Amino acid sequence: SVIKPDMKIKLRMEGAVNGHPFAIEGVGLGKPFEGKQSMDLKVKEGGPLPFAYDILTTAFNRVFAKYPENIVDYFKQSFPEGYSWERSMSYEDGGICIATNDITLDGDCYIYEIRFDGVNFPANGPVMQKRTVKWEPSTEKLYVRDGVLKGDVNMALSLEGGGHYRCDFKTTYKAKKVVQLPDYHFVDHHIEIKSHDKDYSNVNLHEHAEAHSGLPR
Amino acid sequence: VIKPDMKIKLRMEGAVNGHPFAIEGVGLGKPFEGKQSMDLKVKEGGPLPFAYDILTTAFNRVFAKYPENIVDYFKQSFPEGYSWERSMSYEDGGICIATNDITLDGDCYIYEIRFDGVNFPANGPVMQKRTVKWEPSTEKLYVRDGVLKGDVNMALSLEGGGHYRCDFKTTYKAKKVVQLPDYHFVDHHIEIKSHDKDYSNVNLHEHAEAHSGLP
Amino acid sequence: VIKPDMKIKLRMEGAVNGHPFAIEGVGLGKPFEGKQSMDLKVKEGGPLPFAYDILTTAFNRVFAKYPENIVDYFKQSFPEGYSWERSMSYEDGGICIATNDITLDGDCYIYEIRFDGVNFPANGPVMQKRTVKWEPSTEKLYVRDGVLKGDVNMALSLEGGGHYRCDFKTTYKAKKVVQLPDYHFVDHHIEIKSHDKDYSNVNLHEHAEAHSGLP
Amino acid sequence: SVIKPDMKIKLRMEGAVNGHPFAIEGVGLGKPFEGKQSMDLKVKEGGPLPFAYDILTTAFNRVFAKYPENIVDYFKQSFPEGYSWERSMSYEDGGICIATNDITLDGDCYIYEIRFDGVNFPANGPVMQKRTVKWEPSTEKLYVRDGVLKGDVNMALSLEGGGHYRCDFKTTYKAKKVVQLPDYHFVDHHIEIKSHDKDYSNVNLHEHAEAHSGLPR
Repeated sequence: SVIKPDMKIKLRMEGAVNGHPFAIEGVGLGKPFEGKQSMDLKVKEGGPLPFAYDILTTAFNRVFAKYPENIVDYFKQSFPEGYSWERSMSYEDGGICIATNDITLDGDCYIYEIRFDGVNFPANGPVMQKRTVKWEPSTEKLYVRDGVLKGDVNMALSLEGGGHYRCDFKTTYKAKKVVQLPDYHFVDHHIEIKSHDKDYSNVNLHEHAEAHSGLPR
Repeated sequence: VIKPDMKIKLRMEGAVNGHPFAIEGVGLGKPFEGKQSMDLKVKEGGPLPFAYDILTTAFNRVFAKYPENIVDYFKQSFPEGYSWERSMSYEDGGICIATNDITLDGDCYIYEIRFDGVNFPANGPVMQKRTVKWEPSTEKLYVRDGVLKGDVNMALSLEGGGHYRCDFKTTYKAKKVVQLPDYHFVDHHIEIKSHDKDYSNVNLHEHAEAHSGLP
Repeated sequence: VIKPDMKIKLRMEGAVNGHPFAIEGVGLGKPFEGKQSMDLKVKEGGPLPFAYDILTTAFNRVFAKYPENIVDYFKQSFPEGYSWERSMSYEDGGICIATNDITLDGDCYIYEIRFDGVNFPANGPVMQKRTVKWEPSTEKLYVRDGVLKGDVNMALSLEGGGHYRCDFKTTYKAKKVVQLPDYHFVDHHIEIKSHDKDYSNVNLHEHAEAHSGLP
Repeated sequence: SVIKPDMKIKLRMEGAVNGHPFAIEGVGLGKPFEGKQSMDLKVKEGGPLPFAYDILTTAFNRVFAKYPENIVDYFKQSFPEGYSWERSMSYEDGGICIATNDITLDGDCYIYEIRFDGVNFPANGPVMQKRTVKWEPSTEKLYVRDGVLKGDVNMALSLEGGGHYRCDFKTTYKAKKVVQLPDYHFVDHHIEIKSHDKDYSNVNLHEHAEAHSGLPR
């Protein structure tokens, strides 16, 4: 439809962590039906970021997930109008981020307007001390609630010198028009920073995602 | 630098469920009486589509009556000032976080506030504007990592009865080294004294007093 | 059926991290003064391998001084009595839940208590016995679904400084229809007044008073 | 080793929900390497259960999960000594259960001693009103913490007449001897009540579970 095998992405994120503001812009491309995407991100304000870049990366579109034909695709159906999402990310040490993304479509380019805010990260914690390595792969659980789509996922950051730092995501996705609602399902994800410069002013980010129905029977 | 009568000026920028807004306010308070009041005007995003009550505690613990026997982290922090960060986790999964950077210009406190909220259910009391007021509360304050924490069980009274619970966790950070208090309490009571129909204009009042709980 | 001096008898059975134990206790209290005390003996599973403090608030809100202007859900509930259920969620992921079924025999309250806790980290303050005492607290009470709820931000003082936070959520259920109170508070202060080396024997005291917060 | 392709199971659970005590016994069999098991459960005390049987079912052994050779199997290694687990199950309406299981091995029979306790379930909620249909399939996230094994999972109960009732599990698994510790990994699960009589005094329960490493790259 309005969706093509190769799509472009443009974004601006504005935000703050522990009261310190920053802004990031990004350009990328993705393959909606392969569930793969990548982009280049540049910090424009507030650099160099004094916190772990990893907390931001999942804020940078479930349109980029490979949906089998037997699972309703809330996201691909929502276009050209698009959809928005809201997310809380609650870290096990009391750090908490919340983010929004309003996703629109211009030609073959998705446009993100993102807001990201985080508070209560301990000064000596892995986020403020930049001790994170990457997010582990994950499996998001998606279900309908109040006529919109919810997605929850147990996330974990691998830490420098071993161990994990846990975060629970609760996302609400809201199509901008009426679409068919899916049954309970899953999306496996794996997000990776493929490259970055020393202070993360420049980051090349990649994600691979595939929908499924879990173990049979 | 702390006078019995002080002025207040603030600007809040924020968003609730992705919907941006901005509010400015002017007020006065009596730091030693633990009382303050202000007038707030919505400047952008009005008429606000969510319960104004969720915003009100974001609109300064310097306005709390501290007894002599309890260290006052807040009054000590001036003229440099202090900042706070707050999570406000509601029982239905709605969640707000806010920050306030507080500085002092003459006899006027200046607030720069950011407020963000997500995951409020469309049929919940916040988006449906079914709140009446916050109940009075007692905040529990304790030192952690060289800064001051304050946690409080909050409750909104609901139209036609019952309550809607919210857990506050605040971190307060003096901009200079100050003496740190022992575990203590602050009783609060915040009230919208008047407002126009869609809350474009709101007169807000708070009264707060520190104590050490049961002997 | 409520006398100025009342007796108490209890048995608690429980487990912490899969390790079972049992404790019995005898005491006396003054319902109208909001004071009580008791002596507790570990009968099984001793010496307890976890901080005794996590148990103590499980060991009756009838022992709270209620002003005339606040409905007393608890004193009304007798002679039939009431039960409570409680979750106690600690900041490091440790979590306890407890129940108490309270009946009255003559001038003696009888408690049947179940206490269970899991997920306490081996190097955390509970398994390492690094707690000193609970701080005083203010519980917030409100009606929900025709029964009484009580939530409280609790904190344990830690050996060598700092605090370890726990969130209590309690549901109280009268065994007969009683008049329901308006939103209110109960201040608390619980203290182990004495104990032997491994807490096989503990003398415990609590003082509690209801109020309506800042006017 | 001490583990065979076909193993037996015996259990006793004692517990309480909202202060009301009950007890359940069970006999079953499982295939550790196929990640499949089934059992028959009988309520012995406190019947007929006045709450949704579904809240109990996951308390009724990760030995019954198919582990690939490239993922360390904490559970199979822990025998013959065995291991224990502790679990909190936090429901979105404030209901909360916690359970323990001490698992030992006698011959070719696992023996469970289970404790289950739940409180704060609303009188008009799906648990006390018995409005649950089944658990959805799930993906548990497993990671090492403090030299033992953690497993967290986003769970959901399908509800009578549509929608879902969410529960977050946090489990700690503790081998009774030193074993090799795994890297971060996943276990897909699907638990099902295959049959039951009217008041659930008798229940035939089945689970299928398989370990994996999530999306590649």
